[PDB]
Amino acid sequence: DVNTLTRFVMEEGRKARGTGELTQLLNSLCTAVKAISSAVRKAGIAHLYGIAGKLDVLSNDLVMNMLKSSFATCVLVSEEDKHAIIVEPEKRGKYVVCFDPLDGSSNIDCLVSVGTIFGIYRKKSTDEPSEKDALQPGRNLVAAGYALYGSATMLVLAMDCGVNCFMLDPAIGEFILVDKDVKIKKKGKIYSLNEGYAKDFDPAVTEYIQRKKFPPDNSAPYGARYVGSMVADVHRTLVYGGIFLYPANKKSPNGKLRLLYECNPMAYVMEKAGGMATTGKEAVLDVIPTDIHQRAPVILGSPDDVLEFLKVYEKHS
Amino acid sequence: DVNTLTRFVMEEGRKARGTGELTQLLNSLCTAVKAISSAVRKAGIAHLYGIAGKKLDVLSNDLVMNMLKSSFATCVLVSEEDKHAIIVEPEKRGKYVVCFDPLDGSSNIDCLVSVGTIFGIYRKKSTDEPSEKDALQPGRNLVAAGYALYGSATMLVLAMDCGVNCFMLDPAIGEFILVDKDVKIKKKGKIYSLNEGYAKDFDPAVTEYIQRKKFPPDNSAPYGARYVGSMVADVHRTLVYGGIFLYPANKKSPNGKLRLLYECNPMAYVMEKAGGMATTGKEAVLDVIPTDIHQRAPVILGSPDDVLEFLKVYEKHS
Amino acid sequence: DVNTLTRFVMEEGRKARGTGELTQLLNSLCTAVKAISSAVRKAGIAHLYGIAGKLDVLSNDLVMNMLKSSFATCVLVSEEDKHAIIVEPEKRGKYVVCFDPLDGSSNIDCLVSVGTIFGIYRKKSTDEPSEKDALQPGRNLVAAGYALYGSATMLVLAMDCGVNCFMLDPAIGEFILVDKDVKIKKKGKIYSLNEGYAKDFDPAVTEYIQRKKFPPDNSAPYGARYVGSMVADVHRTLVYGGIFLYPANKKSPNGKLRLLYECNPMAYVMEKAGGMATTGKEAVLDVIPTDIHQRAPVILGSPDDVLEFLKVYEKHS
Amino acid sequence: DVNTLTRFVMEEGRKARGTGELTQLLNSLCTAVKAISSAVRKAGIAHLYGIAGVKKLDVLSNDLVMNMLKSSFATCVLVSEEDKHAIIVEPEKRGKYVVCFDPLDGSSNIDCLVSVGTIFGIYRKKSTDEPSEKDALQPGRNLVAAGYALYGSATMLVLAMDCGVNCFMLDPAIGEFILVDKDVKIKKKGKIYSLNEGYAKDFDPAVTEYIQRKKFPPDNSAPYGARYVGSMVADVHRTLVYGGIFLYPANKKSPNGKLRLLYECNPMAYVMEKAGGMATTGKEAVLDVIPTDIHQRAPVILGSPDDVLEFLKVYEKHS
Ligand SMILES: O=C(NCCCCCCNC(=O)NS(=O)(=O)c1cccc(Cl)c1)NS(=O)(=O)c1cccc(Cl)c1
Ligand SMILES: O=C(NCCCCCCNC(=O)NS(=O)(=O)c1cccc(Cl)c1)NS(=O)(=O)c1cccc(Cl)c1
Repeated sequence: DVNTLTRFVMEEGRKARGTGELTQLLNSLCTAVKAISSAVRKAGIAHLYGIAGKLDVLSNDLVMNMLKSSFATCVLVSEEDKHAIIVEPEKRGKYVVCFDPLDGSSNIDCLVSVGTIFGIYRKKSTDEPSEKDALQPGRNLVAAGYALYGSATMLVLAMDCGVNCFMLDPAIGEFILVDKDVKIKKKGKIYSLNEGYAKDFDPAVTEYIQRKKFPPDNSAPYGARYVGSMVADVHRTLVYGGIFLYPANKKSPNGKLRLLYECNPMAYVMEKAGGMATTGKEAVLDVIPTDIHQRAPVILGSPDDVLEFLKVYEKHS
Repeated sequence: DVNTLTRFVMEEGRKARGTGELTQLLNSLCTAVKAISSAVRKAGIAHLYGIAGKKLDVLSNDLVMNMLKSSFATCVLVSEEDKHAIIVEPEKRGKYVVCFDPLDGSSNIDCLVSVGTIFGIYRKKSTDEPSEKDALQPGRNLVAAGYALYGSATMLVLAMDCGVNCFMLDPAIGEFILVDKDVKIKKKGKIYSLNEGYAKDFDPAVTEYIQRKKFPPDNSAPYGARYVGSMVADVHRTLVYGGIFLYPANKKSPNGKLRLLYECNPMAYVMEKAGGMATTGKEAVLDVIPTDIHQRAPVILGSPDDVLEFLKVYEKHS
Repeated sequence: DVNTLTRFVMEEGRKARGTGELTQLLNSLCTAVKAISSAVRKAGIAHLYGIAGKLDVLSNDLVMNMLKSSFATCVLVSEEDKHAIIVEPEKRGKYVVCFDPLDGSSNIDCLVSVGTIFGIYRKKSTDEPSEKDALQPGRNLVAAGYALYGSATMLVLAMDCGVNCFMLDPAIGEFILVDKDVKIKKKGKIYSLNEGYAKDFDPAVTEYIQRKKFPPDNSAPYGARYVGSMVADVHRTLVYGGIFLYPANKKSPNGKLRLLYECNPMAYVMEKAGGMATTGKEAVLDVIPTDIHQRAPVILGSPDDVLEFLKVYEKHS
Repeated sequence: DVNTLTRFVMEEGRKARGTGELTQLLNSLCTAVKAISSAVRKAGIAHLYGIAGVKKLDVLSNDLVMNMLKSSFATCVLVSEEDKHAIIVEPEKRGKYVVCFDPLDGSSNIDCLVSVGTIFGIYRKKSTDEPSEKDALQPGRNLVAAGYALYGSATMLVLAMDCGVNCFMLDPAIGEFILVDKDVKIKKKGKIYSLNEGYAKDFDPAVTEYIQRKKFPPDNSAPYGARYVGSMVADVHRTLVYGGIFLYPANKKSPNGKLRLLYECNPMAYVMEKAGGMATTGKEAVLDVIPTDIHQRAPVILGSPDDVLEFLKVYEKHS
């Protein structure tokens, strides 16, 4: 049977005998993603260039507005907003959403792949909503994922039931379930990080990357890929296996990527897909944040690859 | 004034007082590229998954082949997808030779990586009956070349004698909009792009040059690295931001990995028209004389200062 | 606040504290309509004409398949199928759907507006489902409406809460609520019927048409519009007011339009918008059908206009 | 072999060995029409309704056609339904063609999603004088090309030139007009008649009698069916495909009809005649009226020749 995102979420909600509030949220997000995809593909650009006589801000506006108007959210954290957004009372629901509306867009001039990342939490306390309701560890995630605006548009949705991949059919604006309950390879053959900053690498990073290019044994060296857009790199890691690194070093002891709307949703997708995601010192999903915009180093991907990195990492402890 | 692909090519053609034959070819290519873009974005995929109860690389080849054949402007067609050159049937024969990779990078499209179309256009040089040899011309002879990038958006980069022009596809109306005119690459970039996974097979010149980017001898800032692994995306980034792109030979590919006829030459021609460079290490890509339509070439291309810096390291190693 | 079809139906379902089975039906139907619209607009026509080297059947297949896979239906009545389709037990739900997948398509060669018409009944008994479960009067409808594929694509959905009109935004494949709680004008200035059958008209129809061209009260004559596609004519009637007539003639002594999947849903929509729909002798919605494909004469539209027809009809006994 | 509007126009131009200036015109027009179609289909309407936190379609359509034609470098004088005066193209953009167009005919009723369309007529500038309104005051006989885009269940561009009438279907997936009907000809006789019968009390006596013959045929033939969309492009296009007759005739209250000669009547008459049909005012061929005002009206009766002939015979019967 053909299965859409709308039908999938609705069928999971009836299975779980829920009220439908999470389904209203995910439906709203899905609508926002189709609008971002349409703008990312430059629909209407002819009207900008005079046929009849910013993108990350629009994406933020689409996500913020679809989420607020879903009546399912109370606190919204965006990479684009300095403070947490508090949903007005008449629209308040029980969920906290952290999102990067258009991750990687700083390089969209080269039409590089871009994406939207989101993580959904349940509001934990009965207190008035505030920034603190978004300061939960990734362990508490209800749902997380990303939309990849790549050669095609794909939404990856991770929940307790696993990870599911929905392809956007632009002809009809429907997300078609094309990969059910996806699992990452136990071990990959690709590593992904920016080697241009090699001189600032932690010694453990230097050694682990050196083993990937010059394996001690007779196995094939890994291939290298680094798109520079986290959603693109993580998705390839999910599909092909391997390891993605943005680790800590002395000049950036906390990594560079952000915990709430980059690392945690990707770590959560990875763990639901049978992968791993660590900072080097602990699982990403176990970091308890103190700032909505705090940074986290992240090493994620195939479990065997991530375990091997941690082995090199403790060696240098 | 708004400018489209269809308007731009027609206006260059009237300037040159041509017959319109190259415009008919380029229109056909443009139409095929919009069909490929539409398919690459998975329009109609719901019907594939049973909403009512051909691999993409094969479809893309078919779109280019058929639009080019029926354009009446071509006589010989070389595609990455076909072992032998395609000879256009007599009644449809025109004067141009086209080498193209219909869906470059498609082997990894499962991860939705950017993919692209690359093309190079030659005038058939000899009066012999059309054959594979008509496509064995050095890149210096190119009439026009470029690529379509199916990335976050779909962009056609078209290079001719008049320079490099970038057209953005407006999906809402199926029109290519001129968005960057007479494009020029930076004299020097800050990004280097290659698969460092083959570091154990790198020739000493490549090894030293990469060492200079991460550990600059002059205590300037190291370059950033990017590598999509899809040639059109990496070359286009190099064009837009500057820098250097390397795909040198390795043990698995002693004559390089990339193809001369429908990957290296068109990108080399786009780069040289954009004030960039493209070398194999020993000579300009555009100066290689091909002997086999599918032959491979090592390629280093991008900002002139960076490529010259590589060549100086290359000369240091004899 | 922006509102979609999916958001609207879901929030009405939560208001009613229903199981969600009707929402899955409408979601399925909405997906079918976007697919028909894209096909009606000739998306992909280039591939038919050889770029790389029946429409009424497709529409039926899309509706049949989306309704079956919603798990909400048990009996399906279509203009394209002689007998009712009985949903197989594993996909069986509680709703009975009568639909015209592509009304007006016999003249689609001239690109006339076409549409999809649907009526939704709840199955009443615990007997095994059969054709007779579709033999209910229009009074029993739970929901009804139509999709109009005209200059743009619009879904008009009628339920107990009223009529709501959603415009399809093709850029994102979303139905946007653009007209809430629609009500038809008390009286219009347009009458709509095939005057080519004037030689076969009942005397009351003959007199009523004379009144539109030669008004007894010295008011301005009505204009005439007749697209020949029922969804196009009825929707104009809804938007501008007036009256639409398909009365009996010699080739169609019981009228031509079908009661179950043309007359009843339009009659239900009109009554929910404050209009009327009659056969001349009784309300359309009160006819008890004995055949899934049986015909009905139908006069519908603005109440004052239809009441004026009933006045002329009553004059002729 | 698949054929698009872009290939078809380029192939006819090379045959005719033209400079390509008309091809640039038609290409610009085609681009304007795809933008109109996209807007008419309500692409982006979600942004009007607040999805992220604005001219009528007839104003935008006029803006699209004007700008694409101006910037084609192929036009000098432009006549639009939306402008009282003709537009004189600035010198640096000036070409040799005069275009009369209705940017979105039928749009006053677009609230009900009725079919709408764009109609155009293209002339060569005749005189060596500085371009002015006078250059659009040519009879329909002088048309180089004419046609319409129908935004109906699908979008179709009907392009008529000396070589005949060709129908191109718009494929939205790729924004290409695909040639689907070559060198189309209308039926010799149809079975549909098309006019607003609500104004019957104002009908000319010939119109009353001819419509009476369609509903009550004297010779025991079948009565005609009636269709009236109220949007001219839809009614004419149905007339072209199915045959029959379309009437917007003169009456006592409107001695010149209601439709406009320059950008509505002439192009439909030109399409009809290239398709082997007819179009008359009752008194002469539409294409033979010599206009004196760019916005002047003309009565039009068009469609299958036999149906039009039967109309003219009844019209002549009434002196
Ligand atoms: O629609 C109806 N009711 C609203 C839907 C109720 C819940 C159904 C599904 N549950 C759910 O989604 N739960 S959850 O928490 O979001 C969740 C939980 C876990 C994972 C996920 Cl992914 C989501 N009723 S009705 O009869 O159809 C009706 C009645 C009148 C008018 C209409 Cl128009 C329709
Ligand atoms: O169309 C017409 N003629 C055909 C077009 C002539 C070519 C004009 C432009 N030349 C050109 O593009 N040359 S080139 O070699 O391809 C070249 C050269 C250099 C760079 C590039 Cl990019 C391309 N005539 S017409 O009056 O419009 C006409 C007449 C009858 C019916 C119609 Cl429908 C239209």
